[PDB]
Amino acid sequence: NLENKTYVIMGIANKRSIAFGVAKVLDQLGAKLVFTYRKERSRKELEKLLEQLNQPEAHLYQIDVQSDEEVINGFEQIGKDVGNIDGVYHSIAFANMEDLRGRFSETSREGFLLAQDISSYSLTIVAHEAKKLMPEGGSIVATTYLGGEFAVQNYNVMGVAKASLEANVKYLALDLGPDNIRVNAISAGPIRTLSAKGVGGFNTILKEIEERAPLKRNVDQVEVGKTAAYLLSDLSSGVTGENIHVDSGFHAIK
Amino acid sequence: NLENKTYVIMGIANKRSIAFGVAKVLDQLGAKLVFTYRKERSRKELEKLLEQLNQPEAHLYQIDVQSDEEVINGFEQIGKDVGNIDGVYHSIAFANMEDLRGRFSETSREGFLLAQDISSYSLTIVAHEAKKLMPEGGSIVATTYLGGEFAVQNYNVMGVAKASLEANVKYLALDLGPDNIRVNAISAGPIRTLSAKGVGGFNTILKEIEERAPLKRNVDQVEVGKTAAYLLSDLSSGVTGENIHVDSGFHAIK
Amino acid sequence: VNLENKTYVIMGIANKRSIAFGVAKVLDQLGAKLVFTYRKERSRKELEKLLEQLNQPEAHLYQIDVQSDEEVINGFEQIGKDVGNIDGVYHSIAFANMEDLRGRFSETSREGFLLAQDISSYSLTIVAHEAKKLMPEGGSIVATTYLGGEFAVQNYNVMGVAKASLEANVKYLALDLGPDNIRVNAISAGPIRTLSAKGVGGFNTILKEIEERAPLKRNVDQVEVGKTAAYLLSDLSSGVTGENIHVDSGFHAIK
Amino acid sequence: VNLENKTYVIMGIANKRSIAFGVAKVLDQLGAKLVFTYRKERSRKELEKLLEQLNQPEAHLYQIDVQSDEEVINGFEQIGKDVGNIDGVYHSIAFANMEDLRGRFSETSREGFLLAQDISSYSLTIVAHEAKKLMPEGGSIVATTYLGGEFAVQNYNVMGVAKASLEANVKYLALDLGPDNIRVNAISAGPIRTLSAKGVGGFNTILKEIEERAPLKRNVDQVEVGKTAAYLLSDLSSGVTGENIHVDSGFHAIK
Ligand SMILES: NC(=O)c1ccc[n+]([C@@H]2O[C@H](COP(=O)([O-])OP(=O)(O)OC[C@H]3O[C@@H](n4cnc5c(N)ncnc54)[C@H](OP(=O)(O)O)[C@@H]3O)[C@@H](O)[C@H]2O)c1
Ligand SMILES: NC(=O)c1ccc[n+]([C@@H]2O[C@H](COP(=O)([O-])OP(=O)(O)OC[C@H]3O[C@@H](n4cnc5c(N)ncnc54)[C@H](OP(=O)(O)O)[C@@H]3O)[C@@H](O)[C@H]2O)c1
Ligand SMILES: NC(=O)c1ccc[n+]([C@@H]2O[C@H](COP(=O)([O-])OP(=O)(O)OC[C@H]3O[C@@H](n4cnc5c(N)ncnc54)[C@H](OP(=O)(O)O)[C@@H]3O)[C@@H](O)[C@H]2O)c1
Ligand SMILES: NC(=O)c1ccc[n+]([C@@H]2O[C@H](COP(=O)([O-])OP(=O)(O)OC[C@H]3O[C@@H](n4cnc5c(N)ncnc54)[C@H](OP(=O)(O)O)[C@@H]3O)[C@@H](O)[C@H]2O)c1
Ligand SMILES: CCCc1ccc(Oc2ccccc2)c(O)c1
Ligand SMILES: CCCc1ccc(Oc2ccccc2)c(O)c1
Ligand SMILES: CCCc1ccc(Oc2ccccc2)c(O)c1
Ligand SMILES: CCCc1ccc(Oc2ccccc2)c(O)c1
Ligand SMILES: N[C@@H](CCC(=O)O)C(=O)O
Ligand SMILES: N[C@@H](CCC(=O)O)C(=O)O
Ligand SMILES: N[C@@H](CCC(=O)O)C(=O)O
Repeated sequence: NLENKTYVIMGIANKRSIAFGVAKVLDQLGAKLVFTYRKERSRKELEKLLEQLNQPEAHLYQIDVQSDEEVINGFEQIGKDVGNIDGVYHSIAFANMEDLRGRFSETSREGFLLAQDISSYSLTIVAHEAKKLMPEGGSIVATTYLGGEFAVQNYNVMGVAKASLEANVKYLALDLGPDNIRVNAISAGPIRTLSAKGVGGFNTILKEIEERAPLKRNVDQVEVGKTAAYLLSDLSSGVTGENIHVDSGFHAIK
Repeated sequence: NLENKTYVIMGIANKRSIAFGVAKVLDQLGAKLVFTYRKERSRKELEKLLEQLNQPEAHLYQIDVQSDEEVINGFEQIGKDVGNIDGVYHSIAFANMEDLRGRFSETSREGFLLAQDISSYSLTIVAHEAKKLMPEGGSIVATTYLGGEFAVQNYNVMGVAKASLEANVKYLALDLGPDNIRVNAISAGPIRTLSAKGVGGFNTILKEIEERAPLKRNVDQVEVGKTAAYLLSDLSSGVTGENIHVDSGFHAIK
Repeated sequence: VNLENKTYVIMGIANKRSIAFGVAKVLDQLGAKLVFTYRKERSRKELEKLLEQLNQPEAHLYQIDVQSDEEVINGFEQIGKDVGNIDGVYHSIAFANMEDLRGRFSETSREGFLLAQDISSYSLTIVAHEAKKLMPEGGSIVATTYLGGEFAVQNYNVMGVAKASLEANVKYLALDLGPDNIRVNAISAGPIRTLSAKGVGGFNTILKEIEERAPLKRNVDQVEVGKTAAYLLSDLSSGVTGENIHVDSGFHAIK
Repeated sequence: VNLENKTYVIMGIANKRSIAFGVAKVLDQLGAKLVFTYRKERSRKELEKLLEQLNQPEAHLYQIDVQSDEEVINGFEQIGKDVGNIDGVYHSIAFANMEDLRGRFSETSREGFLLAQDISSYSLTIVAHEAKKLMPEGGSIVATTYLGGEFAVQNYNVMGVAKASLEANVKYLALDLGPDNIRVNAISAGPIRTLSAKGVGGFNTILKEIEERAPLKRNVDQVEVGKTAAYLLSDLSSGVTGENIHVDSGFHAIK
């Protein structure tokens, strides 16, 4: 039960967004929710998706995580508007189609560094700024994918960016640990989202989960959200630097 | 919230048992609990310990996991007295005192095989039998330790038994996934229990966690119980074959 | 990599297709003295005939059933008296009943489960205790594992747990024997057509999946395992211990 | 092994203490032709003096700052023009500011963080792409990593996240290049006193912990890394790819 908890959720773009799954779960358990977005188009969808939630107040903030000024000023606004928070759900990644849909060995330097900037660095800076709003401690969760642990066809530059993110989670847990701030990841199975449309062969992946994973079915955004809720609450006290695979057991087999 | 849920908890010996930490957390959450024990002293103990719980009635069953018949018959009786269950928490392990200090290379065939029997195989047989009481699906959770993953000083034969258990967990996940039975492990931090006294240089471990793990403190039984609640509930619906470390982040550092 | 003046004990040759015969060809080709242990008389007979492919000037053959403390204890004792001190051991032994290597892992029997732990993991612990006695200046022990010890692989069932056990055995043996300068390591071989492979349900489609999916897009062979064994048993791998090296065309690295 | 008639590229020798020089001593001792790349004018000076310890009939030296695409592309193209096709590349290159390295990891600047990814990870990707044109019939690429890419190690900070990146880079490069028969691997070295070690806070206390705790109860050296590189770079390790071999006295295996 999360009444009188406030969580910031970053990276809802639409109703299929994994972080909207997180939102519905957290809202149902009584949280106050603050949302951040990048595109105009995404603020519009958030305003519409808010009608399905129980939030009596719309707390929306533009934060493009490529800009230090925007993350710093964003979290500062959030602190002035709603006070201290209890956690952040990070659901942000990006890479070019142009590098994604090409050999990994042909990835461009700007492509590679772009994906690292948005998909991994962004957590470090978010954590630094959110830490300011968690003087009593709290919890930070980022969304990763199995392709950060193993080479997966076509995930390419994004696999390297998730490996980097997963380590970022471990170094931040060590660092922020003494401040009672836990940092973890959920390694989500494949889910039809907007971003999923730029992974070559996504449908083939989806079906192979169905055929092969222990549970013989894919997961959805709400199941990510239910585990998010575990990690962001005191239930997962004593759990930090961890990666939870929410993926039908797929990670455990070969 | 676990009202209208029934769980079998194996391996309470005394107030300090990790499984009592589980009992307290589930009991708080409104579950019906069934207990299994090995020796009669754990029974009296247990009868006195359920005075703390809000369990309206004592459901206790002697099961030695070394006996197929005791596992088979015991779960059969559980079904008869209580009907279908929702999950099993496994908190059971044994090695001989001498095999837990000095030199692993000197471990006896009998001691090695004994620790495998009780600490790993017992989970295979329990799963098979408990599955009968879970036609709609359910959740099995076993307790492991970081030594199944890295060679830890002194843990010796138990670390090879844990490594066995952790793969047991993965093979049961794959097998019982199509029946909607999830199987996971909690890798608990060091905790002062009755079995913990059998381990050479326990105290030193305890202190090194406080010094070196991200949270700079030890975990307790209730922290394991809280994550047990997650694994045993629908909150963890898409998670199977997983191992969650409830250990202050210690697994994540070196 | 020259191993003249070196002596190795190779445990678990049953025929020409055995992984250990790959090792033997490689170590022999490199000048090592080789000493062979076997279980069934038929394996010995197969050793006697396969030795005439090697440039070993004599046959050192010892019957060791790793289920028996006496036979391991006495076989190594005897090996030491015949050839002297050794440089290392290559362990290539495992066993499970067929009745437990298909269908449902949740149906494994206790005796089937403990049998596979005994032969396939414990044997390494007692072999290393006895072999230490012949390596007063240090040495190298290498065991043979498979991916299925790390991940649940269809049909490998009771063996995957035995291998998970083995891989942890290697780690604990590494820790405990390091101060004595004995390295302990594991080679994780990809699927190879052997006599024990015949017991693993689905083996053909596992061979074929490696071919289609593994980075090198081909299967590996016993000599490849041998070349990595040569590295692991020799001073080329000083500093390396408690390690698991995958000789599997890269399959472990992909999902 | 034996590496006569083979040609390797070694990137990242600054002085006699560099890991890459250990690699070079071993490969040179084994008969390989060696070609050397460097960034600072000082590193070329050191290389010219270190070449005297080696049996290289010719100095083949090339300035390549891996921050510049044109330098990597041009350098490797000149290498192909001077020495022909090559058999592999040893990559021993990393960098992070002291200023990000010695603050809380959560205080890492964006600039610092991306610099470290560029130099320490991305560089492998473009090296491999350029190196591949000189490997029409296959070859081997080895990069250098540290346990701190697998676990959070105190003070290693921004370099751990860049090693985690480098290690994924290896697997992805492994899968992509497998079918060209180029293998890609990492050596996870234990702590060795070198010029770069001086930027990692707490370094001596880390050395000491290895001594007191690593199974072999001792630290390793540059030459041990190079013996494992010779293995990875030779046909000894055919079948082996996307692998991370720890040359660290067994410390990765313990808690
Ligand atoms: N779908 C899957 O199968 C899968 C599996 C495992 C992990 N994940 C991870 O889950 C997370 C969420 O992705 P998703 O699948 O839910 O796709 P999504 O709905 O497309 O969400 C991705 C989000 O990233 C935000 N974003 C990208 N660049 C940003 C920037 N520079 N500044 C601020 N926000 C930025 C986008 O915002 P704008 O649209 O406003 O630009 C968008 O809301 C990602 O980290 C993804 O890698 C996805
Ligand atoms: N304490 C820790 O730091 C720690 C950390 C990580 C993991 N663990 C794991 O947590 C689990 C519980 O141990 P604990 O620390 O809570 O100590 P504990 O209270 O002493 O519990 C061990 C339990 O195992 C039971 N048991 C042993 N052999 C049995 C058999 N043949 N049949 C039925 N039950 C048997 C014992 O029952 P009887 O006394 O009735 O024989 C006892 O109740 C174990 O699996 C252990 O490996 C402990
Ligand atoms: N082929 C593969 O794809 C594969 C892959 C990875 C790992 N491995 C591993 O490689 C090793 C060798 O197996 P393999 O594939 O080479 O097939 P193999 O030729 O059948 O070798 C198996 C050996 O184990 C021996 N053995 C069984 N129980 C024994 C006992 N109690 N005492 C002494 N020896 C015993 C057998 O001896 P007897 O015939 O005399 O009984 C036989 O020589 C095993 O550890 C296996 O698990 C195999
Ligand atoms: N020493 C250890 O304890 C340790 C442990 C594990 C892994 N490693 C790794 O081993 C590798 C070698 O480092 P080391 O310890 O040998 O220290 P080192 O002697 O200082 O070597 C580092 C090398 O990196 C090169 N380099 C840095 N930036 C470059 C760039 N932008 N373009 C081209 N070259 C560049 C340096 O060249 P210039 O001097 O010309 O600038 C130098 O030759 C690194 O990848 C390091 O992460 C070291
Ligand atoms: C099979 C891939 C599963 C997956 C789907 C969508 C994912 O989201 C992305 C992908 C690329 C760029 C930005 C976000 C993802 O990370 C992982
Ligand atoms: C320091 C090891 C932490 C730990 C404490 C108690 C543990 O429980 C045991 C130990 C030995 C035999 C049977 C059960 C354990 O597995 C692990
Ligand atoms: C795909 C399976 C690869 C493999 C083949 C043979 C193997 O050897 C066995 C198998 C079962 C029992 C005893 C020894 C193996 O371990 C692994
Ligand atoms: C304990 C640290 C071991 C180690 C020492 C030196 C290392 O090389 C570096 C470190 C930081 C920046 C640039 C190169 C290293 O990667 C790892
Ligand atoms: N392959 C993608 C879409 C088209 C493509 O890139 O091949 C998919 O099926 O998900
Ligand atoms: N094709 C496999 C599956 C049959 C089985 O073993 O049950 C085999 O013949 O080994
Ligand atoms: N002691 C450090 C330098 C100073 C620090 O620890 O911050 C070293 O070994 O490089």
